[PDB]
Amino acid sequence: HSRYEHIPGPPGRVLQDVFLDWAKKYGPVVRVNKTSVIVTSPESVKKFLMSTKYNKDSKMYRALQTVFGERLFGQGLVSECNYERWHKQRRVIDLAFSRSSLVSLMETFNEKAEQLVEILEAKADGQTPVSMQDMLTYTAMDILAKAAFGMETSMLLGAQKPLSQAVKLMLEGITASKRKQLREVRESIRFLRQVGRDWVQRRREALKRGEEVPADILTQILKAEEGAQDDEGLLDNFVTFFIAGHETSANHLAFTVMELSRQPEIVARLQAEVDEVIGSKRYLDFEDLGRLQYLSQVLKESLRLYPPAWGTFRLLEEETLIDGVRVPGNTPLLFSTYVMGRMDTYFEDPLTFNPDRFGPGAPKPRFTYFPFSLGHRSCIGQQFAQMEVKVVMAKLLQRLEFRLVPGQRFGLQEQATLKPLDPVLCTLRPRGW
Ligand code: HEM
Ligand SMILES: O=C(Nc1cc(-c2cnco2)cc(C(F)(F)F)c1)c1cccc(Cl)c1
Repeated sequence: HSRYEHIPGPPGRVLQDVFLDWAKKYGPVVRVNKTSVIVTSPESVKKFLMSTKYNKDSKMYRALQTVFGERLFGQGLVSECNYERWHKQRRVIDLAFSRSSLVSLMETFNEKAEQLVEILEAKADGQTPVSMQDMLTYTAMDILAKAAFGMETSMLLGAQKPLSQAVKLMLEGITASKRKQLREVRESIRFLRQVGRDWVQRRREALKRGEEVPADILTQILKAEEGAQDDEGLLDNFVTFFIAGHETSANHLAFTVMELSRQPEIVARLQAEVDEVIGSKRYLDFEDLGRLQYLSQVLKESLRLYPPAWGTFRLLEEETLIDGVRVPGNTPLLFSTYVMGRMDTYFEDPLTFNPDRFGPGAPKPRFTYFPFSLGHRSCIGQQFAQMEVKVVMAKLLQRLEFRLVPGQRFGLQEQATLKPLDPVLCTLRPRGW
């Protein structure tokens, strides 16, 4: 008998959907086959995520650390599982995500969002198909590169297609872990790290010549590595931020645009809100963001049904009773905001898209909703992400109407993160048509 055999479990669709079916059938503690245990009670979410006693399970993060023998995220901020090592770097990099730091990024967010809208407006003939997944990804990449690194990827101009291909193949590599695929994945990872080395060299050379370098994420990434023996830790975090800083944001934007294409009444309300708050202004100030209350709620509801980062793992070190189930020591505990978001025990009519769930008067979900995770290992980029997505969405809503091309699906794919299966192909018209 397996050490886990006694635990309840089985004897456009994703693995997370199978997990949801099993959680509904088998209850709050379910074995899935490494063997992990999916824990879906809010009591468990609170117990394990809100304590520094419980740390990430390194075995479950190996696929981010190294892919086919090529160091990827290595021991960067996401994939480092040793508390003390993580804590040291977290505290330093946190400085780049202060309120004042993020306020300064509004210029970048505005400029890239405006560039996107202008590109889209020229195609708004109600006929030309536009992949909103692609366009939102390019926007997210361009935002990240500029905001975090002071680098112009110019993906919105159709530049850096090799870099684009490298990201794609790398993401495929994470999932995979024959002949040509290994070659393409390995070279793509080395490419991304090389991008890092090139840019860090440029930064250091600029600093030496006494040129102006605005403090950014890269500043703190460098700071975290002060007096390191090599640059491998630095490049770990370069790649971590390069990828994490755009991928989930892009996914979230794509899901939101996809969902809203079948929510005309919600779209009408969103259009009205932007009209009242910002009017025809070309630029959103920081104070405008807080005023976009209904948009905030829509984006929260989007993350409930469509969290790009579906959850997290913690290592259970000692045998523990969890919701009446004996769980052996040395076991990965799997938490899923995707699963809990779709369980009727936690959310009434879970498949209904209802922004009012996040309304001012509504009881806030208690440990049943965590698209940015919870506790010490929550997303460092949460406020960064929320700001940039609000800027992008507000400008789209100001200027454009979108219709999803018939045949386009609302299904998901799972490729390290969750994202729309289809390209979110739309036709566009200017608002007032
Ligand atoms: C809507 C967009 C985003 C979502 C849904 C999201 C979600 C998450 C989640 C669920 C985690 C926990 C991951 C885990 O436990 O394995 C996480 C961690 C992280 N995210 Fe994000 N994220 C987003 C945007 C960003 C952005 C914009 C950045 C950087 C600019 C970023 C960088 C990170 C980093 C570095 C971590 C690791 C934090 C730590 O452990 O100290 N994310 N994010
Ligand atoms: O792949 C995992 N996490 C992941 C997170 C992010 C992220 C977080 N914040 C912003 O982007 C981005 C990525 C990607 F590289 F695909 F873009 C992957 C992973 C690996 C092992 C276990 C678990 Cl639970 C999750």
